[PDB]
Amino acid sequence: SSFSFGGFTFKRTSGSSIKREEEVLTGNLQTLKIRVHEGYEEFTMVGKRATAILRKATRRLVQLIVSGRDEQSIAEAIIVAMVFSQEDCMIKAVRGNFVNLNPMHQLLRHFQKDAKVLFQNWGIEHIDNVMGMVGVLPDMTPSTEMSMRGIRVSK
Ligand SMILES: COP(=O)(OC)c1cnc(N[C@H]2[C@H]3CC[C@H](CC3)[C@@H]2C(=O)O)nc1-c1c[nH]c2ncc(F)cc12
Repeated sequence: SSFSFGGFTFKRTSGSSIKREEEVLTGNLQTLKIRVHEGYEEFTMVGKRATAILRKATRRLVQLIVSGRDEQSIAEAIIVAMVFSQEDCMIKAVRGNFVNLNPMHQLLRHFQKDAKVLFQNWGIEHIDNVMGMVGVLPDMTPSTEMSMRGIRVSK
C-alpha cells in the first residue's frame, strides 16, 4: 500500500487508478513508454525535510499542499510531485536533451538535476487565501497572491 519515489515515501490515502500504456514525446522529441494511471487519487508524501498531501487525476496534478524546512526541501517535494503527476507539461519540460533505467525515473533524475524549464513552464495562478497558505513562484520565492498552478505551501 506504500511505495517510494524520489526519496519520498508515498502512501495513497484515497482514490483508485487503473494502468494504461502510453507513448509520449518529451520536449526533445524522444519517445517514452510510460504507464499512465487513470483516476483521482490522494497521497501522503513523507520525507526527511518535507511532507505533502498530493491530489492528482489522470496526468493532472489537482493540488499539492506542501510543508518543508527550507527552500530546497520544498523544491525537492515539488519536483517529485510534478514528475509524479505525469503531466504533459512536465514531459515537455524536457528541453534542450535525451535521457539515457525507468522512463519515470529518467524524468525524475533529469528534473532533479534542474527544474528551471520544469517550473518555468508549469504555470502560475492567483491564490484566494481560502486555505491561509502561501504561494511559491517558479524561482521558489514566496508570494502572497501568486503560486505555481495547484501548489500551495503550508507550515
Ligand atoms: C497500487 O499501485 P498504485 O497505482 O497505487 C498505490 C502505484 C504503485 N506504485 C507506484 N510506483 C511507481 C511510482 C512512480 C514511478 C515509479 C516510482 C514510484 C513506480 C512505477 O511506476 O513503477 N505508483 C503507483 C501509482 C499510483 N498512481 C500513480 N500515478 C502516477 C504514477 F507515476 C504512479 C502511480
